[PDB]
Amino acid sequence: MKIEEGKLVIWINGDKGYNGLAEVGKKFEKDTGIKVTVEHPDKLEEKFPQVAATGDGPDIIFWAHDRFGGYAQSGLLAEITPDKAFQDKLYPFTWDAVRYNGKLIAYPIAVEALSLIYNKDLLPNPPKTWEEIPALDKELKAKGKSALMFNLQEPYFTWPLIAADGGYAFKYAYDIKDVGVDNAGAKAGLTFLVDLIKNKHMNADTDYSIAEAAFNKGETAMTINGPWAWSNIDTSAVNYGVTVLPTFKGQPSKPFVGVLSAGINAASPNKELAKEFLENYLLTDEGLEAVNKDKPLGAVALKSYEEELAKDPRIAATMENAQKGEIMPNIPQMSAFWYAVRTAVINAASGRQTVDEALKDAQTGSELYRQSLEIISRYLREQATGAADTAPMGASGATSRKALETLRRVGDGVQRNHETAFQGMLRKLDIKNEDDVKSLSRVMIHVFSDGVTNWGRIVTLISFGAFVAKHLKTINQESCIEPLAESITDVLVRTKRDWLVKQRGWDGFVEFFH
Ligand SMILES: CCc1sc2ncnc(O[C@H](C)C(=O)O)c2c1-c1ccc2[nH]ccc2c1
Ligand SMILES: OC[C@H]1O[C@H](O[C@H]2[C@H](O)[C@@H](O)[C@@H](O)O[C@@H]2CO)[C@H](O)[C@@H](O)[C@@H]1O
Repeated sequence: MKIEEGKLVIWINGDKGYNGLAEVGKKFEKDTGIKVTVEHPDKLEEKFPQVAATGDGPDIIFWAHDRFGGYAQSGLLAEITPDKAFQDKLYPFTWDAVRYNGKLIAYPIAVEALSLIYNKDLLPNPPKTWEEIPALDKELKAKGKSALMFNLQEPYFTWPLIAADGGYAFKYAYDIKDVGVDNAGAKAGLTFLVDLIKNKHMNADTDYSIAEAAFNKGETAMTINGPWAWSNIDTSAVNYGVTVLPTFKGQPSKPFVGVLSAGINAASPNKELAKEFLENYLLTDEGLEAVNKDKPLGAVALKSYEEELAKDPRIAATMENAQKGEIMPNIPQMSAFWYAVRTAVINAASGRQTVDEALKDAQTGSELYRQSLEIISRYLREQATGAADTAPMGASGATSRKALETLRRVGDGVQRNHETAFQGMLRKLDIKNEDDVKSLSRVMIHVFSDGVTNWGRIVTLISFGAFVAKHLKTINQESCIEPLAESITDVLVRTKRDWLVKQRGWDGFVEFFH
Protein backbone atom coordinates (compact mmCIF):
# COMPACT_ATOMS: atom_id res chain seq x y z
CA MET A 1 0.00 0.00 0.00
CA LYS A 2 1.30 3.49 -0.92
CA ILE A 3 0.38 5.70 2.11
CA GLU A 4 2.91 5.84 4.97
CA GLU A 5 1.79 4.51 8.29
CA GLY A 6 2.87 6.25 11.51
CA LYS A 7 2.53 9.80 10.24
CA LEU A 8 -0.18 12.07 8.88
CA VAL A 9 -0.21 13.85 5.67
CA ILE A 10 -2.87 16.50 5.39
CA TRP A 11 -4.00 18.35 2.30
CA ILE A 12 -5.74 21.65 2.60
CA ASN A 13 -6.25 24.34 0.07
CA GLY A 14 -3.65 27.09 -0.17
CA ASP A 15 -6.04 29.95 0.64
CA LYS A 16 -6.87 28.38 4.01
CA GLY A 17 -4.96 28.46 7.28
CA TYR A 18 -2.37 25.85 6.55
CA ASN A 19 0.29 27.28 8.81
CA GLY A 20 -2.18 27.47 11.61
CA LEU A 21 -3.16 23.88 10.84
CA ALA A 22 0.50 22.66 10.83
CA GLU A 23 0.83 24.31 14.26
CA VAL A 24 -2.08 22.14 15.31
CA GLY A 25 -0.02 19.37 13.77
CA LYS A 26 2.97 20.26 15.90
CA LYS A 27 0.88 20.02 19.03
CA PHE A 28 -0.29 16.60 18.00
CA GLU A 29 3.27 15.48 17.32
CA LYS A 30 4.30 16.87 20.74
CA ASP A 31 1.70 14.78 22.55
CA THR A 32 1.87 11.68 20.27
CA GLY A 33 5.24 11.52 18.47
CA ILE A 34 3.32 11.42 15.22
CA LYS A 35 4.53 13.89 12.60
CA VAL A 36 1.95 15.85 10.67
CA THR A 37 2.74 17.34 7.37
CA VAL A 38 0.41 19.84 5.94
CA GLU A 39 0.62 20.49 2.27
CA HIS A 40 -1.49 22.64 0.04
CA PRO A 41 -1.07 21.19 -3.37
CA ASP A 42 -2.55 23.00 -6.34
CA LYS A 43 -5.82 21.72 -7.70
CA LEU A 44 -5.97 19.36 -4.71
CA GLU A 45 -9.72 18.75 -5.20
CA GLU A 46 -8.85 17.24 -8.63
CA LYS A 47 -5.78 15.38 -7.35
CA PHE A 48 -7.34 13.64 -4.41
CA PRO A 49 -9.72 11.46 -6.37
CA GLN A 50 -7.01 10.51 -8.89
CA VAL A 51 -4.45 9.54 -6.26
CA ALA A 52 -6.74 8.25 -3.50
CA ALA A 53 -8.25 5.81 -6.02
CA THR A 54 -4.87 4.19 -6.41
CA GLY A 55 -4.40 3.78 -2.64
CA ASP A 56 -2.31 7.00 -2.34
CA GLY A 57 -2.71 10.56 -1.17
CA PRO A 58 -3.04 12.42 2.09
CA ASP A 59 -4.37 10.78 5.20
CA ILE A 60 -6.77 13.65 5.57
CA ILE A 61 -8.13 15.91 2.94
CA PHE A 62 -9.69 19.29 3.55
CA TRP A 63 -12.16 20.74 1.21
CA ALA A 64 -15.62 22.18 1.14
CA HIS A 65 -18.16 19.42 1.66
CA ASP A 66 -19.44 19.71 -1.85
CA ARG A 67 -16.61 17.48 -3.17
CA PHE A 68 -16.92 14.67 -0.59
CA GLY A 69 -19.98 12.89 -1.98
CA GLY A 70 -18.00 12.22 -5.17
CA TYR A 71 -15.16 10.86 -3.05
CA ALA A 72 -17.38 8.82 -0.69
CA GLN A 73 -19.24 7.27 -3.59
CA SER A 74 -15.88 6.31 -5.15
CA GLY A 75 -14.94 4.67 -1.91
CA LEU A 76 -12.19 7.18 -1.21
CA LEU A 77 -13.36 8.21 2.25
CA ALA A 78 -13.39 6.28 5.49
CA GLU A 79 -16.79 6.44 7.12
CA ILE A 80 -16.38 8.41 10.30
CA THR A 81 -17.97 7.31 13.49
CA PRO A 82 -17.53 9.93 16.15
CA ASP A 83 -19.61 9.29 19.23
CA LYS A 84 -22.71 11.11 20.32
CA ALA A 85 -20.85 13.31 22.73
CA PHE A 86 -18.44 14.49 20.07
CA GLN A 87 -21.19 14.78 17.63
CA ASP A 88 -22.98 17.15 20.03
CA LYS A 89 -20.06 19.52 20.00
CA LEU A 90 -20.74 20.47 16.38
CA TYR A 91 -23.74 22.09 14.78
CA PRO A 92 -26.09 19.63 13.39
CA PHE A 93 -26.32 21.44 10.14
CA THR A 94 -22.54 21.11 9.62
CA TRP A 95 -22.89 17.39 10.23
CA ASP A 96 -25.71 17.50 7.68
CA ALA A 97 -23.28 18.80 5.01
CA VAL A 98 -21.10 15.76 5.64
CA ARG A 99 -23.82 13.11 5.42
CA TYR A 100 -23.73 11.07 2.30
CA ASN A 101 -26.05 8.16 1.72
CA GLY A 102 -26.85 8.24 5.43
CA LYS A 103 -23.19 8.07 6.59
CA LEU A 104 -20.88 10.70 8.00
CA ILE A 105 -18.03 10.84 5.52
CA ALA A 106 -16.12 13.78 6.92
CA TYR A 107 -15.60 16.04 9.86
CA PRO A 108 -17.19 19.43 9.42
CA ILE A 109 -14.95 22.35 10.29
CA ALA A 110 -16.42 25.65 9.25
CA VAL A 111 -19.25 27.18 7.25
CA GLU A 112 -18.05 29.51 4.58
CA ALA A 113 -20.00 31.94 2.48
CA LEU A 114 -18.93 34.62 0.21
CA SER A 115 -19.66 38.10 1.39
CA LEU A 116 -19.14 41.49 -0.25
CA ILE A 117 -16.01 42.96 1.05
CA TYR A 118 -15.51 46.68 0.60
CA ASN A 119 -13.12 49.37 1.21
CA LYS A 120 -14.85 51.74 3.63
CA ASP A 121 -12.52 54.58 2.79
CA LEU A 122 -13.51 54.38 -0.88
CA LEU A 123 -16.97 53.22 -0.48
CA PRO A 124 -18.65 54.21 2.82
CA ASN A 125 -21.93 52.72 1.71
CA PRO A 126 -21.64 49.56 -0.24
CA PRO A 127 -24.10 49.23 -3.14
CA LYS A 128 -27.21 47.34 -2.18
CA THR A 129 -27.74 46.23 -5.71
CA TRP A 130 -25.66 44.83 -8.47
CA GLU A 131 -27.55 47.16 -10.84
CA GLU A 132 -25.95 50.19 -9.23
CA ILE A 133 -22.45 48.83 -9.69
CA PRO A 134 -21.88 50.02 -13.28
CA ALA A 135 -22.70 53.65 -12.26
CA LEU A 136 -20.62 53.25 -9.17
CA ASP A 137 -17.66 52.07 -11.25
CA LYS A 138 -18.08 55.16 -13.54
CA GLU A 139 -17.63 57.33 -10.52
CA LEU A 140 -14.72 55.41 -9.12
CA LYS A 141 -12.92 55.30 -12.48
CA ALA A 142 -13.05 59.06 -12.42
CA LYS A 143 -10.79 58.79 -9.37
CA GLY A 144 -8.63 55.98 -10.80
CA LYS A 145 -10.41 53.28 -8.83
CA SER A 146 -12.70 50.45 -9.83
CA ALA A 147 -15.91 49.30 -8.14
CA LEU A 148 -15.48 45.58 -7.98
CA MET A 149 -12.88 42.94 -8.62
CA PHE A 150 -13.45 39.31 -7.86
CA ASN A 151 -12.25 36.01 -9.13
CA LEU A 152 -13.82 35.17 -12.50
CA GLN A 153 -11.86 31.99 -13.02
CA GLU A 154 -13.80 30.03 -10.37
CA PRO A 155 -17.59 29.88 -10.66
CA TYR A 156 -17.93 29.88 -6.94
CA PHE A 157 -17.43 33.58 -7.01
CA THR A 158 -19.90 34.28 -9.75
CA TRP A 159 -22.43 31.80 -8.51
CA PRO A 160 -24.20 34.09 -6.03
CA LEU A 161 -25.14 36.37 -8.96
CA ILE A 162 -26.02 33.54 -11.34
CA ALA A 163 -28.23 32.09 -8.58
CA ALA A 164 -29.86 35.32 -7.48
CA ASP A 165 -32.77 35.55 -9.97
CA GLY A 166 -33.47 31.78 -10.04
CA GLY A 167 -30.41 29.81 -11.20
CA TYR A 168 -29.72 26.68 -9.14
CA ALA A 169 -27.66 23.55 -9.44
CA PHE A 170 -29.92 20.68 -8.35
CA LYS A 171 -33.37 21.61 -7.16
CA TYR A 172 -33.90 20.91 -3.43
CA ALA A 173 -37.45 19.75 -2.70
CA TYR A 174 -32.09 16.90 -4.47
CA ASP A 175 -33.95 16.16 -7.64
CA ILE A 176 -30.79 15.61 -9.64
CA LYS A 177 -33.29 15.57 -12.51
CA ASP A 178 -33.89 19.35 -12.13
CA VAL A 179 -30.82 21.35 -13.07
CA GLY A 180 -31.18 25.17 -12.97
CA VAL A 181 -27.97 26.04 -14.69
CA ASP A 182 -29.33 27.36 -17.94
CA ASN A 183 -32.71 28.77 -16.82
CA ALA A 184 -33.72 32.49 -17.12
CA GLY A 185 -32.48 33.29 -13.61
CA ALA A 186 -29.00 31.97 -14.48
CA LYS A 187 -28.97 33.73 -17.82
CA ALA A 188 -30.03 37.06 -16.35
CA GLY A 189 -27.31 36.90 -13.66
CA LEU A 190 -24.49 35.71 -15.91
CA THR A 191 -25.62 38.18 -18.56
CA PHE A 192 -25.29 40.92 -16.06
CA LEU A 193 -21.77 39.87 -15.28
CA VAL A 194 -20.88 39.68 -18.92
CA ASP A 195 -22.21 43.21 -19.52
CA LEU A 196 -20.00 44.38 -16.64
CA ILE A 197 -17.10 43.03 -18.62
CA LYS A 198 -18.13 44.40 -22.00
CA ASN A 199 -18.66 47.84 -20.44
CA LYS A 200 -15.15 47.61 -18.93
CA HIS A 201 -16.33 47.51 -15.31
CA MET A 202 -14.66 44.08 -14.86
CA ASN A 203 -11.89 42.37 -16.74
CA ALA A 204 -12.49 38.79 -17.79
CA ASP A 205 -8.88 37.72 -16.93
CA THR A 206 -9.27 38.73 -13.29
CA ASP A 207 -8.38 35.83 -11.07
CA TYR A 208 -7.99 35.32 -7.35
CA SER A 209 -4.64 36.86 -6.97
CA ILE A 210 -5.38 39.89 -9.15
CA ALA A 211 -8.70 40.72 -7.36
CA GLU A 212 -7.03 40.25 -4.04
CA ALA A 213 -4.07 42.38 -4.88
CA ALA A 214 -6.23 45.15 -6.33
CA PHE A 215 -8.52 45.18 -3.20
CA ASN A 216 -5.56 44.95 -0.86
CA LYS A 217 -3.80 47.80 -2.67
CA GLY A 218 -6.88 50.03 -2.48
CA GLU A 219 -7.44 50.00 -6.24
CA THR A 220 -10.85 48.54 -6.21
CA ALA A 221 -13.69 49.45 -3.83
CA MET A 222 -15.17 46.00 -3.46
CA THR A 223 -14.43 42.34 -3.77
CA ILE A 224 -16.29 39.12 -3.22
CA ASN A 225 -14.52 36.65 -1.10
CA GLY A 226 -14.68 34.45 1.84
CA PRO A 227 -13.47 34.62 5.40
CA TRP A 228 -10.08 33.08 4.49
CA ALA A 229 -9.36 36.36 2.70
CA TRP A 230 -9.70 38.64 5.66
CA SER A 231 -6.14 38.03 6.98
CA ASN A 232 -4.53 39.37 3.85
CA ILE A 233 -6.80 42.39 4.04
CA ASP A 234 -5.85 42.93 7.72
CA THR A 235 -2.16 42.96 6.70
CA SER A 236 -2.80 45.41 3.84
CA ALA A 237 -4.34 48.06 6.16
CA VAL A 238 -7.36 48.60 3.98
CA ASN A 239 -10.24 49.77 6.27
CA TYR A 240 -12.67 47.08 5.09
CA GLY A 241 -16.20 46.08 5.84
CA VAL A 242 -17.89 42.75 5.19
CA THR A 243 -21.48 42.89 4.19
CA VAL A 244 -24.44 41.42 2.53
CA LEU A 245 -23.93 40.72 -1.15
CA PRO A 246 -25.84 43.05 -3.44
CA THR A 247 -29.24 42.05 -4.68
CA PHE A 248 -29.92 41.35 -8.32
CA LYS A 249 -33.37 42.00 -9.74
CA GLY A 250 -34.44 42.74 -6.17
CA GLN A 251 -33.47 39.28 -5.00
CA PRO A 252 -30.59 38.31 -2.76
CA SER A 253 -27.37 36.95 -4.09
CA LYS A 254 -27.42 33.33 -3.12
CA PRO A 255 -23.92 32.15 -2.52
CA PHE A 256 -23.29 28.41 -2.42
CA VAL A 257 -22.36 27.83 1.17
CA GLY A 258 -19.51 25.43 1.89
CA VAL A 259 -18.66 23.51 5.03
CA LEU A 260 -14.90 23.10 5.16
CA SER A 261 -14.62 19.43 6.03
CA ALA A 262 -11.94 16.92 6.74
CA GLY A 263 -12.15 13.49 5.18
CA ILE A 264 -10.02 10.50 6.03
CA ASN A 265 -8.69 8.57 3.07
CA ALA A 266 -10.04 5.04 2.88
CA ALA A 267 -6.49 3.92 1.91
CA SER A 268 -4.96 5.50 5.00
CA PRO A 269 -3.35 3.08 7.47
CA ASN A 270 -3.51 5.91 9.97
CA LYS A 271 -7.34 6.31 10.34
CA GLU A 272 -7.19 6.07 14.06
CA LEU A 273 -4.54 8.82 14.20
CA ALA A 274 -6.51 10.97 11.81
CA LYS A 275 -9.69 10.60 13.90
CA GLU A 276 -7.64 11.46 16.98
CA PHE A 277 -6.05 14.46 15.35
CA LEU A 278 -9.30 15.83 13.91
CA GLU A 279 -11.56 15.17 16.97
CA ASN A 280 -9.19 15.93 19.84
CA TYR A 281 -6.65 18.41 18.47
CA LEU A 282 -8.20 20.29 15.56
CA LEU A 283 -11.93 20.44 16.48
CA THR A 284 -11.26 22.13 19.80
CA ASP A 285 -11.23 25.75 20.90
CA GLU A 286 -7.45 25.87 20.63
CA GLY A 287 -7.19 23.90 17.44
CA LEU A 288 -9.69 25.98 15.52
CA GLU A 289 -8.25 29.17 16.99
CA ALA A 290 -4.79 28.29 15.70
CA VAL A 291 -6.22 27.72 12.21
CA ASN A 292 -8.53 30.74 12.38
CA LYS A 293 -5.83 33.13 13.61
CA ASP A 294 -3.87 32.19 10.50
CA LYS A 295 -6.77 32.51 7.96
CA PRO A 296 -10.26 32.87 9.27
CA LEU A 297 -12.40 29.76 8.90
CA GLY A 298 -15.80 31.39 8.86
CA ALA A 299 -18.42 30.23 11.27
CA VAL A 300 -16.90 27.23 12.86
CA ALA A 301 -18.71 23.93 13.29
CA LEU A 302 -17.69 23.68 16.93
CA LYS A 303 -20.41 25.26 19.07
CA SER A 304 -18.14 26.35 21.93
CA TYR A 305 -15.82 28.34 19.67
CA GLU A 306 -18.53 29.60 17.31
CA GLU A 307 -20.29 31.31 20.25
CA GLU A 308 -17.12 33.47 20.59
CA LEU A 309 -16.68 34.07 16.80
CA ALA A 310 -20.41 34.79 16.31
CA LYS A 311 -20.00 38.22 17.93
CA ASP A 312 -17.67 39.31 15.08
CA PRO A 313 -19.76 41.34 12.62
CA ARG A 314 -17.80 39.85 9.72
CA ILE A 315 -19.03 36.43 10.77
CA ALA A 316 -22.59 37.82 11.20
CA ALA A 317 -22.29 39.07 7.63
CA THR A 318 -21.00 35.69 6.54
CA MET A 319 -23.99 34.06 8.26
CA GLU A 320 -26.29 36.62 6.68
CA ASN A 321 -24.96 35.67 3.25
CA ALA A 322 -25.10 32.01 4.16
CA GLN A 323 -28.82 32.24 5.13
CA LYS A 324 -29.61 33.94 1.84
CA GLY A 325 -27.62 31.24 0.08
CA GLU A 326 -28.00 27.50 -0.02
CA ILE A 327 -25.80 24.75 1.37
CA MET A 328 -24.01 23.12 -1.56
CA PRO A 329 -25.16 19.67 -2.42
CA ASN A 330 -22.54 16.97 -1.80
CA ILE A 331 -23.79 14.68 -4.52
CA PRO A 332 -21.12 13.07 -6.73
CA GLN A 333 -21.81 15.16 -9.83
CA MET A 334 -20.96 18.42 -8.08
CA SER A 335 -17.53 18.07 -9.62
CA ALA A 336 -18.94 17.97 -13.08
CA PHE A 337 -21.39 20.74 -12.30
CA TRP A 338 -18.61 23.01 -11.17
CA TYR A 339 -16.34 22.06 -14.12
CA ALA A 340 -19.17 22.89 -16.51
CA VAL A 341 -20.11 26.17 -14.88
CA ARG A 342 -16.45 27.23 -14.62
CA THR A 343 -16.01 26.85 -18.29
CA ALA A 344 -19.30 28.64 -19.01
CA VAL A 345 -18.36 31.62 -16.96
CA ILE A 346 -14.88 31.82 -18.43
CA ASN A 347 -16.22 31.49 -21.97
CA ALA A 348 -19.12 33.93 -21.43
CA ALA A 349 -16.84 36.42 -19.92
CA SER A 350 -14.11 36.07 -22.58
CA GLY A 351 -16.71 36.17 -25.36
CA ARG A 352 -15.67 32.74 -26.66
CA GLN A 353 -19.35 31.81 -26.21
CA THR A 354 -22.51 33.76 -25.60
CA VAL A 355 -24.31 33.38 -22.34
CA ASP A 356 -26.96 31.23 -24.05
CA GLU A 357 -24.34 28.92 -25.56
CA ALA A 358 -22.20 28.79 -22.43
CA LEU A 359 -24.99 27.94 -19.99
CA LYS A 360 -26.53 25.44 -22.44
CA ASP A 361 -23.23 23.53 -22.48
CA ALA A 362 -22.99 23.89 -18.75
CA GLN A 363 -26.47 22.43 -18.37
CA THR A 364 -25.37 19.56 -20.59
CA GLY A 365 -22.19 18.99 -18.68
CA SER A 366 -24.04 19.07 -15.40
CA GLU A 367 -26.71 16.66 -16.56
CA LEU A 368 -24.40 14.37 -18.48
CA TYR A 369 -23.89 11.63 -15.89
CA ARG A 370 -27.48 11.45 -14.87
CA GLN A 371 -28.77 11.59 -18.39
CA SER A 372 -26.30 8.93 -19.44
CA LEU A 373 -27.12 6.72 -16.48
CA GLU A 374 -30.84 7.05 -17.15
CA ILE A 375 -30.26 5.92 -20.79
CA ILE A 376 -27.86 3.18 -20.01
CA SER A 377 -29.60 1.84 -16.92
CA ARG A 378 -32.85 1.69 -18.85
CA TYR A 379 -31.40 0.10 -21.87
CA LEU A 380 -29.49 -2.41 -19.78
CA ARG A 381 -32.48 -3.30 -17.63
CA GLU A 382 -34.97 -3.53 -20.59
CA GLN A 383 -32.53 -5.66 -22.54
CA ALA A 384 -31.98 -8.07 -19.65
CA THR A 385 -35.61 -8.34 -18.57
CA GLY A 386 -37.29 -7.82 -21.95
CA ALA A 387 -39.64 -5.22 -20.55
CA ALA A 388 -39.22 -1.49 -20.58
CA ASP A 389 -39.33 0.62 -17.48
CA THR A 390 -42.74 2.17 -17.11
CA ALA A 391 -41.69 5.24 -15.12
CA PRO A 392 -41.61 8.58 -16.87
CA MET A 393 -38.43 10.32 -17.77
CA GLY A 394 -38.43 13.81 -16.20
CA ALA A 395 -39.68 17.15 -17.51
CA SER A 396 -36.21 17.48 -19.19
CA GLY A 397 -36.30 13.89 -20.50
CA ALA A 398 -37.37 14.11 -24.17
CA THR A 399 -33.67 13.71 -24.87
CA SER A 400 -33.45 10.59 -22.72
CA ARG A 401 -36.39 9.09 -24.49
CA LYS A 402 -35.16 9.86 -28.00
CA ALA A 403 -31.63 8.63 -27.09
CA LEU A 404 -33.04 5.42 -25.67
CA GLU A 405 -35.08 5.03 -28.86
CA THR A 406 -31.95 5.55 -30.91
CA LEU A 407 -29.98 3.23 -28.71
CA ARG A 408 -32.59 0.54 -29.04
CA ARG A 409 -32.56 0.84 -32.76
CA VAL A 410 -28.80 1.06 -33.31
CA GLY A 411 -27.95 -1.21 -30.40
CA ASP A 412 -30.16 -4.09 -31.72
CA GLY A 413 -27.94 -4.34 -34.78
CA VAL A 414 -24.71 -3.97 -32.89
CA GLN A 415 -25.59 -6.71 -30.43
CA ARG A 416 -26.92 -8.95 -33.12
CA ASN A 417 -23.76 -8.45 -35.25
CA HIS A 418 -21.49 -8.89 -32.31
CA GLU A 419 -23.28 -11.73 -30.56
CA THR A 420 -20.56 -14.28 -31.27
CA ALA A 421 -17.84 -11.84 -30.34
CA PHE A 422 -19.62 -10.87 -27.14
CA GLN A 423 -20.35 -14.44 -26.11
CA GLY A 424 -16.67 -15.27 -26.51
CA MET A 425 -15.56 -12.15 -24.72
CA LEU A 426 -18.12 -12.80 -22.02
CA ARG A 427 -16.93 -16.39 -21.68
CA LYS A 428 -13.34 -15.26 -21.14
CA LEU A 429 -14.43 -13.36 -18.14
CA ASP A 430 -16.04 -14.89 -15.12
CA ILE A 431 -18.92 -12.53 -14.60
CA LYS A 432 -20.86 -14.08 -11.81
CA ASN A 433 -21.51 -11.46 -9.14
CA GLU A 434 -21.12 -7.85 -8.12
CA ASP A 435 -17.41 -8.43 -7.32
CA ASP A 436 -16.63 -9.04 -10.99
CA VAL A 437 -18.48 -5.94 -12.19
CA LYS A 438 -15.79 -3.64 -10.97
CA SER A 439 -13.24 -5.76 -12.83
CA LEU A 440 -15.26 -5.28 -15.97
CA SER A 441 -14.97 -1.63 -15.62
CA ARG A 442 -11.22 -1.74 -16.09
CA VAL A 443 -11.48 -4.07 -18.98
CA MET A 444 -14.22 -2.05 -20.54
CA ILE A 445 -12.44 1.27 -19.85
CA HIS A 446 -9.26 -0.04 -21.31
CA VAL A 447 -10.92 -1.42 -24.41
CA PHE A 448 -13.10 1.60 -24.88
CA SER A 449 -10.17 3.96 -24.63
CA ASP A 450 -7.91 1.86 -26.90
CA GLY A 451 -9.83 2.96 -30.01
CA VAL A 452 -11.13 6.15 -31.65
CA THR A 453 -13.91 8.11 -29.96
CA ASN A 454 -17.18 8.00 -31.87
CA TRP A 455 -20.80 7.26 -31.15
CA GLY A 456 -20.62 3.82 -32.82
CA ARG A 457 -18.09 2.66 -30.27
CA ILE A 458 -20.12 4.09 -27.47
CA VAL A 459 -23.00 2.06 -28.72
CA THR A 460 -20.78 -0.97 -28.83
CA LEU A 461 -19.67 -0.48 -25.24
CA ILE A 462 -23.25 0.00 -24.04
CA SER A 463 -24.31 -2.97 -26.20
CA PHE A 464 -21.74 -5.20 -24.56
CA GLY A 465 -23.12 -3.89 -21.30
CA ALA A 466 -26.56 -4.89 -22.50
CA PHE A 467 -25.19 -8.33 -23.39
CA VAL A 468 -23.74 -8.70 -19.99
CA ALA A 469 -26.88 -7.45 -18.25
CA LYS A 470 -28.78 -10.15 -20.04
CA HIS A 471 -26.25 -12.65 -18.89
CA LEU A 472 -26.60 -11.33 -15.37
CA LYS A 473 -30.36 -11.67 -15.43
CA THR A 474 -30.14 -15.26 -16.72
CA ILE A 475 -27.95 -16.15 -13.75
CA ASN A 476 -30.16 -14.46 -11.19
CA GLN A 477 -27.83 -11.54 -10.64
CA GLU A 478 -30.29 -8.87 -11.77
CA SER A 479 -29.18 -6.73 -8.82
CA CYS A 480 -25.77 -6.32 -10.60
CA ILE A 481 -27.33 -4.59 -13.57
CA GLU A 482 -27.52 -1.21 -11.91
CA PRO A 483 -23.87 -1.36 -10.77
CA LEU A 484 -22.85 -2.38 -14.29
CA ALA A 485 -24.83 0.54 -15.70
CA GLU A 486 -23.19 2.89 -13.19
CA SER A 487 -19.80 1.55 -14.04
CA ILE A 488 -20.31 1.91 -17.82
CA THR A 489 -21.69 5.35 -17.34
CA ASP A 490 -18.72 6.40 -15.25
CA VAL A 491 -16.25 5.03 -17.78
CA LEU A 492 -18.05 6.83 -20.47
CA VAL A 493 -18.48 10.27 -18.91
CA ARG A 494 -15.15 10.44 -17.07
CA THR A 495 -13.09 9.67 -20.15
CA LYS A 496 -15.28 11.31 -22.77
CA ARG A 497 -16.92 14.21 -21.05
CA ASP A 498 -15.40 16.94 -23.22
CA TRP A 499 -16.21 15.00 -26.36
CA LEU A 500 -19.75 14.35 -25.08
CA VAL A 501 -20.42 18.00 -24.38
CA LYS A 502 -18.93 19.00 -27.83
CA GLN A 503 -21.47 16.65 -29.39
CA ARG A 504 -24.29 18.25 -27.34
CA GLY A 505 -24.42 15.07 -25.30
CA TRP A 506 -27.18 12.67 -26.12
CA ASP A 507 -28.89 15.07 -28.48
CA GLY A 508 -25.74 14.66 -30.61
CA PHE A 509 -26.17 10.91 -30.44
CA VAL A 510 -29.78 11.11 -31.65
CA GLU A 511 -28.71 13.47 -34.42
CA PHE A 512 -25.73 11.38 -35.55
CA PHE A 513 -28.03 8.31 -35.93
CA HIS A 514 -31.02 10.15 -37.39
C1 LIG B 1 -14.91 -5.41 -23.06
C2 LIG B 1 -15.85 -5.74 -24.20
C3 LIG B 1 -15.98 -4.48 -25.03
S1 LIG B 1 -16.33 -3.05 -24.42
C4 LIG B 1 -16.25 -2.33 -25.75
N1 LIG B 1 -16.46 -1.03 -25.93
C5 LIG B 1 -16.39 -0.48 -27.13
N2 LIG B 1 -16.08 -1.23 -28.17
C6 LIG B 1 -15.84 -2.53 -28.03
O1 LIG B 1 -15.53 -3.27 -29.07
C7 LIG B 1 -15.72 -2.73 -30.36
C8 LIG B 1 -16.18 -3.88 -31.21
C9 LIG B 1 -14.39 -2.26 -30.90
O2 LIG B 1 -13.35 -2.92 -30.70
O3 LIG B 1 -14.41 -1.21 -31.53
C10 LIG B 1 -15.91 -3.13 -26.80
C11 LIG B 1 -15.75 -4.43 -26.37
C12 LIG B 1 -15.41 -5.63 -27.13
C13 LIG B 1 -16.25 -6.75 -27.10
C14 LIG B 1 -15.91 -7.90 -27.79
C15 LIG B 1 -14.75 -7.93 -28.55
N3 LIG B 1 -14.20 -8.87 -29.32
C16 LIG B 1 -13.06 -8.42 -29.84
C17 LIG B 1 -12.85 -7.13 -29.40
C18 LIG B 1 -13.92 -6.82 -28.59
C19 LIG B 1 -14.24 -5.68 -27.88
O1 LIG C 1 -15.28 27.58 -8.00
C1 LIG C 1 -15.68 26.22 -7.94
C2 LIG C 1 -15.34 25.65 -6.58
O2 LIG C 1 -16.23 26.26 -5.61
C3 LIG C 1 -15.97 25.88 -4.26
O3 LIG C 1 -14.59 26.09 -3.95
C4 LIG C 1 -14.27 27.18 -3.09
C5 LIG C 1 -14.08 26.62 -1.69
O4 LIG C 1 -15.33 26.13 -1.18
C6 LIG C 1 -13.52 27.69 -0.76
O5 LIG C 1 -13.17 27.09 0.51
C7 LIG C 1 -12.30 28.36 -1.36
O6 LIG C 1 -11.25 27.39 -1.33
O7 LIG C 1 -12.52 28.78 -2.71
C8 LIG C 1 -13.01 27.82 -3.65
C9 LIG C 1 -13.26 28.56 -4.95
O8 LIG C 1 -12.03 28.60 -5.71
C10 LIG C 1 -16.31 24.40 -4.19
O9 LIG C 1 -16.14 23.98 -2.84
C11 LIG C 1 -15.41 23.60 -5.12
O10 LIG C 1 -15.74 22.20 -5.05
C12 LIG C 1 -15.64 24.16 -6.54
O11 LIG C 1 -14.88 23.46 -7.52
